[PDB]
Amino acid sequence: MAVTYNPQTKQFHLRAGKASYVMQLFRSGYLAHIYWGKAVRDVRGSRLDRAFSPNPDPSDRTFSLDTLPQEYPAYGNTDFRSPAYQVQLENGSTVTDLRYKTHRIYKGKPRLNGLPATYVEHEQEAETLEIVLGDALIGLEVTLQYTAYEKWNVITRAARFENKGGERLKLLRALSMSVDFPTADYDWIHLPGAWGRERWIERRPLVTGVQAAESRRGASSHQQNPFIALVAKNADEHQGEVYGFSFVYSGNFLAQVEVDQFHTARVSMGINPFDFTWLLQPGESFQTPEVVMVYSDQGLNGMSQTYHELYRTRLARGAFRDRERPILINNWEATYFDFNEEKLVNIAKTEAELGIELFVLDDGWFGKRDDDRRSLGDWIVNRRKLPNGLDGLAKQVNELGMQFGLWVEPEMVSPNSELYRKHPDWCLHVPNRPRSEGRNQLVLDYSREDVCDYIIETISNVLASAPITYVKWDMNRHMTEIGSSALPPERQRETAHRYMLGLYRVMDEMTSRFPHILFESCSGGGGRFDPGMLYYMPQTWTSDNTDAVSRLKIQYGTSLVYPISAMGAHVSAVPNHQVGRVASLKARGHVAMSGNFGYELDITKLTETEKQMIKQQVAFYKDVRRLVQFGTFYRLLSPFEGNEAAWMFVSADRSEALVAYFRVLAEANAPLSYLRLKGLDPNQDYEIEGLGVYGGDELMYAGVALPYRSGDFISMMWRLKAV
Amino acid sequence: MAVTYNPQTKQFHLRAGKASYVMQLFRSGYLAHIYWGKAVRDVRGSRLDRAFSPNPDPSDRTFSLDTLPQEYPAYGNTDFRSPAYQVQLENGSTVTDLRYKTHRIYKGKPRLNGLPATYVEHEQEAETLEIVLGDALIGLEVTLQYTAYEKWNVITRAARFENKGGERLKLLRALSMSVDFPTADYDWIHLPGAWGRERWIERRPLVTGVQAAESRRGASSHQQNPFIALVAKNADEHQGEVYGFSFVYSGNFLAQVEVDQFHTARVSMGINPFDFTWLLQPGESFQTPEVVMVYSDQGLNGMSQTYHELYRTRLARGAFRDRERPILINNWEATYFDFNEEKLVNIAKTEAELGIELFVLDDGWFGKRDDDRRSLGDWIVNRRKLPNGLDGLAKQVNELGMQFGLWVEPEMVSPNSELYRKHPDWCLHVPNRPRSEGRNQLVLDYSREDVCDYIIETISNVLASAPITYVKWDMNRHMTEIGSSALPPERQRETAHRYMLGLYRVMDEMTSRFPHILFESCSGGGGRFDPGMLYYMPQTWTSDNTDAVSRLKIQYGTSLVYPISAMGAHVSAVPNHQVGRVASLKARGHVAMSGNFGYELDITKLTETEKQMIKQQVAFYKDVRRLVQFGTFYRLLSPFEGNEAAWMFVSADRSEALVAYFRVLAEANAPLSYLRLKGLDPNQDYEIEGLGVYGGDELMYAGVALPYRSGDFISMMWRLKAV
Repeated sequence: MAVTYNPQTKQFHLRAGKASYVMQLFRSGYLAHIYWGKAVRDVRGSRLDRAFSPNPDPSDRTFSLDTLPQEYPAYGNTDFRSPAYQVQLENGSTVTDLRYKTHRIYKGKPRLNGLPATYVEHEQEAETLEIVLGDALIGLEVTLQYTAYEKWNVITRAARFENKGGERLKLLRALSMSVDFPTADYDWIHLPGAWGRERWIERRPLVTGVQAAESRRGASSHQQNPFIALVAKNADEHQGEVYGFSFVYSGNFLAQVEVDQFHTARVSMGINPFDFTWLLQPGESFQTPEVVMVYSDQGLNGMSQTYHELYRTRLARGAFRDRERPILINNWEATYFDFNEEKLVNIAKTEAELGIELFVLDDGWFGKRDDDRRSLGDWIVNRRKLPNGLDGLAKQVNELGMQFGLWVEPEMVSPNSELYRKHPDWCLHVPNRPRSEGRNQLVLDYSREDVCDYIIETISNVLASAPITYVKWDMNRHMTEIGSSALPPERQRETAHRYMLGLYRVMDEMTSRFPHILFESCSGGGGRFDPGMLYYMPQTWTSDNTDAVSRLKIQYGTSLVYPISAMGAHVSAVPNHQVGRVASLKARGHVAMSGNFGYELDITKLTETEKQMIKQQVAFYKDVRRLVQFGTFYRLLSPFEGNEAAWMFVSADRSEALVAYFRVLAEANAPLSYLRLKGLDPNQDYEIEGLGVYGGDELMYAGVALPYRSGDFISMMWRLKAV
Repeated sequence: MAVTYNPQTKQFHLRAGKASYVMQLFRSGYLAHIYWGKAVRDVRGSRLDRAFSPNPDPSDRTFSLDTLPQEYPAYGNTDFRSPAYQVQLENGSTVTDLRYKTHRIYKGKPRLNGLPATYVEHEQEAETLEIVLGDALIGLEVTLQYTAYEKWNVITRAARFENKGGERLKLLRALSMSVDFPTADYDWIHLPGAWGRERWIERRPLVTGVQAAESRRGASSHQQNPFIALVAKNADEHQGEVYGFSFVYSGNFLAQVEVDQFHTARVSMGINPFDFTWLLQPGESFQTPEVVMVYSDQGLNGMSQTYHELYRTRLARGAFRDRERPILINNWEATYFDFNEEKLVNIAKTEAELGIELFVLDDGWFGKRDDDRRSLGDWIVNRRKLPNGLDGLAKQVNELGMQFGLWVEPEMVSPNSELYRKHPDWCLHVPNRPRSEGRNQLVLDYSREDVCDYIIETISNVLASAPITYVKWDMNRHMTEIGSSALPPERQRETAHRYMLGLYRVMDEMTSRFPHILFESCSGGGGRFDPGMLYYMPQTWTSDNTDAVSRLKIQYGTSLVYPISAMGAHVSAVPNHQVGRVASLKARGHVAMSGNFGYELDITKLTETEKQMIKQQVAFYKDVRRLVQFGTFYRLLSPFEGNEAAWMFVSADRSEALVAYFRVLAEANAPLSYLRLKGLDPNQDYEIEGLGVYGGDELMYAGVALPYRSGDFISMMWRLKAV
């Protein structure tokens, strides 16, 4: 929180939790990066003169922008490294020369225009530094925005551009931050994946050159999550230096590390410059989304725990932010599309009898929507299928003791829909080109006000028509032929970002209009599982893959950044679907109860003993839900490192914990296995259900001797309680 | 084959296949190791003078035995490295000083007294060098025996000790060979395991110090197979230098690499010196078992293919050496012990109808043997259970079209047996100590002639009583309290080796007495799967673990040394037993049909569709059996390196092949996979059943695009035939 500027040293010192982030003004208004790491009281701000690194000041051959470590570097006036931003002028030049002009420090944390951002509830929680840079010749101002939190090791960064000149300025690249580390002796971690296998942890040594994760899909994507980290060579889950970079944005991104000839590592992150430009007319401004930067010297768990608390309590919003989330059941595979009102209610009684709390109605309740082909965009209740509308169904579900929820997919329109026939120009498209389809549908142009107003109107008409208290908001394709008939040629490349701004406006309006609704975002599973979406909808469908073994990796990687409260995990029926696997009902429960728990099956196909297990799972999860959704989460064993996965949840006072252990392909006649715990009070004794009493110190330093077992999938869960 | 001695250079050059092995006489009769690698026409035989490496000849300070690379080094007169042998004299000294005396070269390959050994069928196949060493002071002679094969890159080595003096000599250590490599820039491979998981491949860098695999179990063991290899850092299955060391012995062994201060690698192998001594009275001799040394520069497949051909055709013996082996079914789990004659015959008709060729009768046919507790040693047919004896049962099985086989366990005796009550001193034991049991049984003292004669008599009485044409010879525990009441104190530590010599004599007699019997050795699965046993029984039960996934590793590692003809692999019923796994009947067939194929289940529990699959598996294996059991085997993908396993068999003329592919835990929405083949004619075109026609070159250089699939266990097999 404690942000200072020392006029003698011209140094900015941002103290965030137990971390320091230090910058310093250098020569004629350059802004240098000095340090970011464990908190220091002070740090004083060599060899900037290097062969083939040229001199911006002919009178001063002591430095180059090619060697000075910076906060917001440009290319073209002596730095040859990857720039944080680039601007093209009317004369075609791309040379810009920002210098420090002034700064201000204030308590609290500002909102970002049109954008999600971490926030504070009290000014005392953080302090913000704004450093105003300017290129006087062209009238370009860039304000670097920094916030340091008191309680957490969190620095947040963004940049705001403003054209204070009399000419057009075209932003070709506008990243949210850039930081030059003094060495490149780190591994990097990022989170690549695909549909059905999101956010695998990938750790790699750095190369001398560039390495990056990005999305060009108009959505943050299944393929790369907008998160990267630099980690010390020897750092692991429990110890060591880790620097995380998390982009609070749900569209295209670039997350990059470039290592230069002097083995310094430039980390940068922001809206993907690929296929992007932004035109600033005189007087216009551009605000980047923010990047949330976390430091820990307590390994990956230390970093994750920071993100979890920050994101759960100061990014997610609304009535359910700090509330236990309902155990839900999705009633899709009960019917695919095949539905009408008579079934649904008895089904709801069966589900209610098992203790399930929320009944969700899936796709095909609307219009002529009856495969992945039709009526998207026409959001009126198909009053054949539900003649009594949503109201009659919902109210009965409520009188059964369950909440009622609904699926929507408002960003899509079917070529065969009334909306498309009335307004074909309302989809993203480019002149004279075929309109490529994903799952037989097109993308609505949310860069347009009329489109957004129409969606707000139409979805509100549905949501206010029944006592709905949960909505799953799905988006099931990525953008092609990106353009808008409502933008001029010179702004066409703003389409993807304006689309996201439009979606953000729409979601902000929808969640405000319906404060009693828990919204869960979805994009073919976890295709937009990012901090930007979390600001609008406090939980997310983690993956369409609900296979127990597959979920071990998906949940483990997702937890690197995202709080368990946001991480949807459901028990589904087997034969599994994406993969093909058979694991016990017990086992799938064990994996799913390690997330935000729910069900995704046909209850009409269950044996009494199965429903009986489900009744027990539900009762069990209710007992540990506060611990799972709000406790401190520790990863113990990594499925990316072998055949085991293990993790645990610990209460704030360390008096209670829940431990989960998994092993795949356990061999015959195998060595005994052990599990060392973390996060307990070493001087406290704990009762482990079914295993007796152990010292916290015994559990952490010697570990639990795991009951010997062998088989295709071992799954164990234990509750711990201080004696 | 071509073994020469050059009197000018005093160099021995052994040319084996496409390899050279070169030694040279040095100074006053020392024998130096010069080279072992790819064949050279000649190789000429520095810095032997080193600080703290002392001089055996005071008049010659140019060398030390601590630095000279040797063939059969001793400790005590200047070499401080691990010795190949050690002898204690009556005066308590352990210093011995062997020097070269003479040598002889002859065509062919000798038999080894009391021992198995690779052999030749014609003198032209190999040549043998015997180098006679002697310590005149004590009258110790050691003859180093070397054989070089013409056709294969194979050098075999053993040593023969003889006391030509007038005092007692006690051998404390008598390894079969030792070789000093000039560098230690290799990895080593060995084959550790356990019951139910034999012969996992373990590859490790060398340490400066000693690393070794050994057995102290009186049996070669499940825990370490008597095989180690040195491999070039970059060597793999298909290319690179590999040196294999395979011990033709079934008892205790040591296989060791010691790297010294000058980073030379001494590889040695032989009877484990631990708990071993051998007393040589004047005039007595001791022959070590042999070690079979293979070189390849074509990677691990090149080495394995050499061992496979050598061991299948010039180690294994008897009528079935070159014969396709019967598809058998073991009728244990049909009954555990619960049996009598009425069932067995109808069972045999069902099995015969499916095309199965050999009916095997398991444990509990004898005496009072009805759990793992009783009557071992009493080998008379329990004529309650089989009133018509083995003859009536066997003859009916034969008239049904199947051969008849039997299980025996002749090395064990039950405390509750008549043998034990008549001769309790006939077990291995030490005076006044408790007799530890393994599976409620004791080990018979095969170091004793009376014991061995009794076993030969008793087992022969059974085997000649019926038209038996297959015997499984099992041994289900390891030795404790090793001793013999028939040896004096000074020879007690010879018990383990004399036991093995006794077993060898017994097995040699039994297989000669019953030339129409295919004998398969077994020791709780592959607990004595070694070249020593192969010389007596041409196939082996690979592992008690018949789980398909588990067998991928077991079979892959076993194939590193042992021919597929010897590698028993059976389809069993699921729930699997050691592990707990469910894989398709198709899948288990695929893994088992990649070995010497058979069945191990209860046919009375099979569905018609299952028997129908079995009928098809049997027909399929009959079609590819010659290719599997006698074709050239290539490992393609390693289950020790990831989730895939793949291998193939190619006919001698390369016109036919069988390819098998496996993958465990195939993820949803996975990358496409490919398989590149080996061993085909690149200019030939091949039809792959179910995939069309491909060039041999296409198959090997571009590979097969595998049909995309996902699931817990993927299993595929294809027949290839030249168009």
